[PDB]
Amino acid sequence: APREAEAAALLAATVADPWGLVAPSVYDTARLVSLAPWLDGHRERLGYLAKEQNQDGSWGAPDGYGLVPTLSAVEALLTELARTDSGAPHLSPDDLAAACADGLGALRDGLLAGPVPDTIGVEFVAPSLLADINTRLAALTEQAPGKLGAWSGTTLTSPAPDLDGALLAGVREMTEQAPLPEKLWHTLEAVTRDGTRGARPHEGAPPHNGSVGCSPAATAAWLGAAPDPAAPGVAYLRDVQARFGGPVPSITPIVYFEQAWVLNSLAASGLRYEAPAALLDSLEAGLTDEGIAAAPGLPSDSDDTAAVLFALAQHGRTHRPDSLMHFRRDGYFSCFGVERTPSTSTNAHILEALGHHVTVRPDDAGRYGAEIRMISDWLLDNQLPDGSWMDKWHASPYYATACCALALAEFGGPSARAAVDRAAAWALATQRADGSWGRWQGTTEETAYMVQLLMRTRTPGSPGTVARSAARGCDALLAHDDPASYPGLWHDKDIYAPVTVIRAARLAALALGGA
Repeated sequence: APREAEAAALLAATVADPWGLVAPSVYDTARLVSLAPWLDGHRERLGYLAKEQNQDGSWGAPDGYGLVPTLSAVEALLTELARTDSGAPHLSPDDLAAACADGLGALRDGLLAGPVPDTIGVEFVAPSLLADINTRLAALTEQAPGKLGAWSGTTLTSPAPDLDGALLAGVREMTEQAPLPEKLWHTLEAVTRDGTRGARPHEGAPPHNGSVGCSPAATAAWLGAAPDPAAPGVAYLRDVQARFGGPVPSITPIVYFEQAWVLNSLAASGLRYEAPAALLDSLEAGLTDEGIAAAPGLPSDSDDTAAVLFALAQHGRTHRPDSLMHFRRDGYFSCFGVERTPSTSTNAHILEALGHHVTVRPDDAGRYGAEIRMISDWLLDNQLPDGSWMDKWHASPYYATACCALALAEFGGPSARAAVDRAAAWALATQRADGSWGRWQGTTEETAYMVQLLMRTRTPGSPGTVARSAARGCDALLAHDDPASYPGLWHDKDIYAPVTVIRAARLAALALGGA
């Protein structure tokens, strides 16, 4: 019961947060510096950019995850250096120029030619920023501060197909005559620095009226260079930056995503608690015949829809999951209506919503029974030779593997048990020496996923290694927990950290581990 109290405190904190919690990252913080110098916290955002720069000149994570945020930071710094000051600077033109030049070096020396991860909207965001950087470079003179003058007239290029710019040009031309698709409102700033393009600010429920695609950057682009100070979008930008003292996340709010993920983690934990009615009411109000999004102001998607249906049904509010049928395709389910790459985690979550439904409403077993077993087919067929899965929405194989193995363990039937064991084997094989797991380092989030996987799929027949591994995982979680520094691993513009989501995952792990 110490963790019962923790569960109740987590639920209460979630109720009291109608935004959800996403930590700031470099991408949108830089976008606001470039697009919204009028906004409070501008100097703080410049400070954040200076502080967050890596010693190799880049910003962000390894393996090419530095490309988008470095582009954003460099463009913002060039834009700032070319303008008059918003207020008395704490960082001199020389300080900013040093950061900028080192960012240019990192772009030229490896990032532009390196891997390009499939972050969201990268085919728009990356060429957009590269073109603005080149424009700024052409305008530099040799009297630019520091070594930045030496960069005057440089043209940066990239061999990467995603940086080509042809698709961006097409969408820019199209949006002179037709509205930007709803799913791209989140990336409006790539299309235009100042314009609307048929994107519509959220109107209706607080707390984010005026936001465009739940993106601070897109909202800045929509409002333009000199917005009306009474505009709702201005209040959204003010609120978001104030929450963190200047820096901003790339997606906010995430309320429905957070509510469902928190509730599903707690349901999995085995802890006793009462779900506050306010969470279940929020989710029900948001759910429609077309499903639900991560938050109001975004288009519906099947991952969020499936998670929300599962969360509601596990807490006594069962709804027929018919909204998921819109996303049925040949052999699997899509996440959005139109997509190039399927999501493994989405199909896992759909398997849970459907499987759980037919369990709790046995009369509907014929309605979804087939879909359940074909998603089973597909998840099994998409497991990698080493026992892991990967997913389009997340940088970590620990997320994807936990999602798929846990869905298959509970709803895949005995044909799927071999795959689950291969996933647990992969978990044992990938554990770090200190008991943690993670892609680039041991993390709370990734460790939590593996502890859950191992505990929830344990059988009487499981070797002793399973319990000891999960125990060492729990030891790692107990040894260090710093939510303020949880790394961002979820794909958006760069990669973001849904902090409360991670805290809920940690709680579930520790409860299941008996820590």
